[PDB]
Amino acid sequence: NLGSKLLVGYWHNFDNGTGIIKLKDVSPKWDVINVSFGETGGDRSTVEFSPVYGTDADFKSDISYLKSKGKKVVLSIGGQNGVVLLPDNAAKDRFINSIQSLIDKYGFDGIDIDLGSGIYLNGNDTNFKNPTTPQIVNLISAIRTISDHYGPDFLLSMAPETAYVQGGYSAYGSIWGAYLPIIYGVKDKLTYIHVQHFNAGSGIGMDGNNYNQGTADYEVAMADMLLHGFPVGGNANNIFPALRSDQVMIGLPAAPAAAPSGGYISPTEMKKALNYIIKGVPFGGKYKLSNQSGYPAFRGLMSWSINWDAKNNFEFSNNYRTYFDGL
Ligand SMILES: CC(=O)N[C@@H]1[C@@H](O)[C@H](O[C@@H]2O[C@H](CO)[C@@H](O[C@@H]3O[C@H](CO)[C@@H](O[C@@H]4O[C@H](CO)[C@@H](O)[C@H](O)[C@H]4NC(C)=O)[C@H](O)[C@H]3NC(C)=O)[C@H](O)[C@H]2NC(C)=O)[C@@H](CO)O[C@H]1O
Repeated sequence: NLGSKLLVGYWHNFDNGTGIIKLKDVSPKWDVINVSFGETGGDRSTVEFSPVYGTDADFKSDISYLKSKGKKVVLSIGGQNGVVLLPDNAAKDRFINSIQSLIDKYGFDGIDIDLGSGIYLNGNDTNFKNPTTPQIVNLISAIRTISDHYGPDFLLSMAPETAYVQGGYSAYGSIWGAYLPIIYGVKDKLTYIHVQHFNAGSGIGMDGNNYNQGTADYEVAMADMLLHGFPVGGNANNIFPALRSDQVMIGLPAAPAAAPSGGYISPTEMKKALNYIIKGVPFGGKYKLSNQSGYPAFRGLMSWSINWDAKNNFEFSNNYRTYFDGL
């Protein structure tokens, strides 16, 4: 079903100046389309979604079309202007029910967790294998419940910011490391994770060195932490285990403007990072990969976004599709 080298692209269910792309006009180079976004109202727990164009039937039909072409269409929950709060079981149930309703209604292939607020590790929540914070416990539970409610081809992805994942190397509390229990809690159902390697400033690798976003070294350092695992919160006895290589992707801006706070990397530089991550071929960078000979099963690239890509001469899709096809 799903290929071993993927391009996952976010699709704007809204017009932010880059315009609307009808689903059938989405470049075939994208293997997975993350429809953005499912959003909540007053109760911050019931997720709603209405297509930006066409009737509900029309939209479902376009999705069915994409699916017939081998593409996956995923519902992304978030993001910048999305918020899900599950303080208790009642909220969790509204969340589960609303999501399942949407999946059925439109025929989504799965869900993408793209929540960048309302997620914190409470005081005393110190063990990523056994979280205690309601938001986190309930999210894990809801995700597992939803996943179990659908067949083997259900797709589960997530796009946390680096502080929530790799940031766990520095601290475990508040937002720092906060997605680690989520990842660990659903690892057996996780298709892949694509951390947002952008609007991130700098990041500390497993070598204790600081790297700047938008550089080949940074891309390798951040991905390697998921490919290899790493000690959490300065505790050598608290190691976050490696994910399967096929569960690891990297999230990138399709264009400089797609990440106004920085993060964009030129395909030329990114290919150096990819060749190092995948084939173990160095490029003279400062960061030394955990595995000398690479992680060939590395899953691919995610991008914000399909709409930005189309506005930027299809630079992202053309460059990386050709790269991965060439493997
Ligand atoms: C806790 C936390 O959120 N961390 C800080 C961020 O808040 C802060 O700014 C936010 O950065 C994130 C990316 O890390 C960003 O969300 C992602 O980035 C793109 C833009 O680069 C977002 O695209 C926007 O989506 C909304 C709809 O949700 C559109 O209305 C808007 O037009 C889009 N903008 C553009 C340029 O296209 C995406 O939502 C999301 N990317 C993905 C893959 O989902 C937030 O937008 C940022 N929020 C703010 C405050 O602007 C970050 C940098 O300041 O620093 C973190 O520490």
